[PDB]
Amino acid sequence: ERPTFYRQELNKTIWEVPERYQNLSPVGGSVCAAFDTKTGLRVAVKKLSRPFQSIIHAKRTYRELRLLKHMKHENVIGLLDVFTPARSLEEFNDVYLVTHLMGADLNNIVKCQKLTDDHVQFLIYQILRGLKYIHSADIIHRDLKPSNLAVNEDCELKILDFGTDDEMTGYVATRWYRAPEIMLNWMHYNQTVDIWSVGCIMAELLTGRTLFPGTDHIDQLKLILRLVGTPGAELLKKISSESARNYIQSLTQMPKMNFANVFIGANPLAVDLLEKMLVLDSDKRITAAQALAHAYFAQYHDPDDEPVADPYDQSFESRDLLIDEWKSLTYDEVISFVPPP
Ligand SMILES: Fc1ccc(Oc2ncc3c(NC4CCOCC4)n[nH]c3n2)c(F)c1
Repeated sequence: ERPTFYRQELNKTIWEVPERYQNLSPVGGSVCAAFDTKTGLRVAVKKLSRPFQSIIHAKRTYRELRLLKHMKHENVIGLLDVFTPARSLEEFNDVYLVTHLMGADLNNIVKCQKLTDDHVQFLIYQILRGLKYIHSADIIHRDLKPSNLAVNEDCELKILDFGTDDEMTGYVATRWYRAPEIMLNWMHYNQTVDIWSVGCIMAELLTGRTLFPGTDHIDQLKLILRLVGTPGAELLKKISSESARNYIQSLTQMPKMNFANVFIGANPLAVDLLEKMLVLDSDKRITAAQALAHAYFAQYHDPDDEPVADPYDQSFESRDLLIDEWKSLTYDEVISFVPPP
């Protein structure tokens, strides 16, 4: 049966939610912290803003719901609930998404300081465990950074936000964790972009400092190539962008630096893993599954406790539909939702 809904204005927006959700408080569509009286969980409730205003927006709403409904893993943000106050498809215009409330993000944890090697092991282990799962469903995060890695008091981690030009401009953390092939659109990229991001994050946990804090795209590329070396003939061929390939060749060649001299005092196993993650040629980067079996994670690794995902049908991604068609599909997904045990 349909629960009773009550109304409240919070972010100059009217939130209409089931009675079970109490003490709604803004934290950041708009997001509110709340207490789910049915489960006893502290939750985050996200109300999507104008979910069906255009074809692009309607498809994005469907995409986010499909992604969240699929993810069922300890280290990945999943759906506790999804609801609409609408009683029918014709009334349907708002979507609310509910997940676990996490206390902080990784930026709050690092706070300009070094973490202990054990803390780094545990945090990177969980990220990679979550990524193995996400990647196994043929999903790419594409935008991994400390701000979308949420953590509780016990350092337990979940991945958020998986799946404009102005905000990528300049001295900005929005670009610092991006693989060079996507920052400069070198080629058709794949899952390996996420491993680059993990490398950048891991380095920052170890040193307390941004690995590649570029002041712009070009400055960042220079910082990258100084560490990992300029591309060889092999990688150059794979840069399908003739323009990008042409620019790359104009740069003075540089050898790969010694990572042990860059990361002074770090666990030699951490240095080794960083060398395997921060490879310029994406074809040759370590995968999440391979990284989990690396000696650095010896105390956490368990091949029987690192699950993969059920098949994820994303044929909708190459489909062209009307607004009302994406809207109907979204409605079907809301109505059919089954809460976790
Ligand atoms: F179903 C969802 C999916 C993602 C959502 O977005 C979101 N945003 C944020 C959080 C959060 N905590 C953040 C962590 C970073 O600092 C601010 C609070 N815990 N859970 C969260 N979920 C959401 F609210 C509902």
